[PDB]
Amino acid sequence: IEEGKLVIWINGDKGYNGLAEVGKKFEKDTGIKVTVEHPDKLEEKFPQVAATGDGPDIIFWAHDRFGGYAQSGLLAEITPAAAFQDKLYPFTWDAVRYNGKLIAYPIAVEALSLIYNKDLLPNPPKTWEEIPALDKELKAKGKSALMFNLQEPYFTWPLIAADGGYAFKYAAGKYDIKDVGVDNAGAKAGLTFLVDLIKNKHMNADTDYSIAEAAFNKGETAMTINGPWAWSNIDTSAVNYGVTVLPTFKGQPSKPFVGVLSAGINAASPNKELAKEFLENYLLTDEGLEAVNKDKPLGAVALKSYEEELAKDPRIAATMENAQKGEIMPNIPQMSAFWYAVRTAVINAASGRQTVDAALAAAQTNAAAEFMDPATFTYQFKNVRWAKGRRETYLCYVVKRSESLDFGYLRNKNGCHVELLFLRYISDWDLDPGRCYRVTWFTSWSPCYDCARHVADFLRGNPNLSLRIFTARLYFCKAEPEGLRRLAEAGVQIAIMTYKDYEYCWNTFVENHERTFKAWEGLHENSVRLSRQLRRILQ
Ligand SMILES: [Zn+2]
Repeated sequence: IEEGKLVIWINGDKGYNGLAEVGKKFEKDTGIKVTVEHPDKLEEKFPQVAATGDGPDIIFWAHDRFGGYAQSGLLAEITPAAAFQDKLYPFTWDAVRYNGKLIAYPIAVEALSLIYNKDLLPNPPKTWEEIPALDKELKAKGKSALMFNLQEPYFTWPLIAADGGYAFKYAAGKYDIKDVGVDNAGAKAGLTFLVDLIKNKHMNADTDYSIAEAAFNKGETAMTINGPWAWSNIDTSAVNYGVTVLPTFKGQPSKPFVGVLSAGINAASPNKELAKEFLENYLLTDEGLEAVNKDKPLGAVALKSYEEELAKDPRIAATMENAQKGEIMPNIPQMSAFWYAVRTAVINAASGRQTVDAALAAAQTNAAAEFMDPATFTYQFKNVRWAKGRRETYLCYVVKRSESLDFGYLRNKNGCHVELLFLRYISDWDLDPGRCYRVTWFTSWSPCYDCARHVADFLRGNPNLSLRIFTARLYFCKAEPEGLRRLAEAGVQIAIMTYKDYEYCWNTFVENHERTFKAWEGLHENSVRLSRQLRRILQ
């Protein structure tokens, strides 16, 4: 990493040459030259390169991604003048706020919008309730009213959320993972409305992005719900269209997910102050943002002054309108669990393979935080002698891919050893045999021969899956060691919980009320002791 010299990383699809011209104006007036680069998979590269105290001085990406960057401590905290804060829209500053502090500068704004055909529809509907009524009109001319990407949440969510559905309630500079508004009466209202639209075949419920794009661009469908990314195509489709506010369900506006292109400063950078000078006084100006926008469109922007001028275009104005009506994309990691838990729910509510409340309750509880009790964890996970006394096995689980997540814990119910429960839990959970998943366990006791047997069978039956098990203690009552040898030859990686593992569990699956991990006496000794026994068993 250089000094007296800025290096900036922006994605290839966003207009870099304009930013480089801005960087040239900076160099001209300053003498500090800046290099604008657009490398490949930079959202991946940067997290690696930054950890070594390297990489660019500034990083441009969607604000959602910057959460994991902030958690890894790769982004410097910024404290810009309350007078400068005002230059931009207040809601854009909440997108760059992680754990009650600012890690980035807001730049641009993306959000969904209602795209309608000006010929077929001179006057688009202001409500979702008009859509069936208007659908049956155009149905008579061999046309459809509305078609969009029904298969995926990002697109379907705005209708769901309009009556007060939400992902995680934003407390104040913070989301709590414990609370989720997925199964709320309003989400049920919006979702049921969607289900009614697909029941009457106002739209097929098989629809995807490509089908809806083909439909609208060839003049078949009057309205589609989509983003600036898709504007250029429709421009070259020769279709006369307009972009406007999403329709209002139950009188309340629909809530897309606002994305926010943001510039963030690498915490490893010595040039932090240089970066701030450049971003504030050069980039975030009418002049700088205009020069950037010329190279490639930014859509709506955070800077009020330039955003009034860009608002002279009603499309961009509509984007911004829907953004302010919408809700900031949460940057927290449990969002991984949100998507995957919603994605599959709406589909099952769409086909009708389950009911609305069933799908939404399933999704509600799947993407939501249940954290243990501290004393329960402390009592159940102790690896000592005389711990043969404790009765019911506990199991903390993480479902990985690393890509996506789901966390939780299970205990012995009526019958049903926890391993069998877990198998039942994940089995209900569909899976793509094309894709690969990585499951990690943390258990009180080991598995039992039966539990062992079944799990090994399950692993053989699902060769896409890979399992690793961290266990505090080994259970018996000849039998169980073999059972563990099956699991061995089955390709399961079995290990005993070391201190680092206890720390991990303590900071992951347990509600500690922000208390550190206190090692109880004889932890390491028993750990290596059980390790000797385990290594003796497996070999
Ligand atoms: Zn068992």
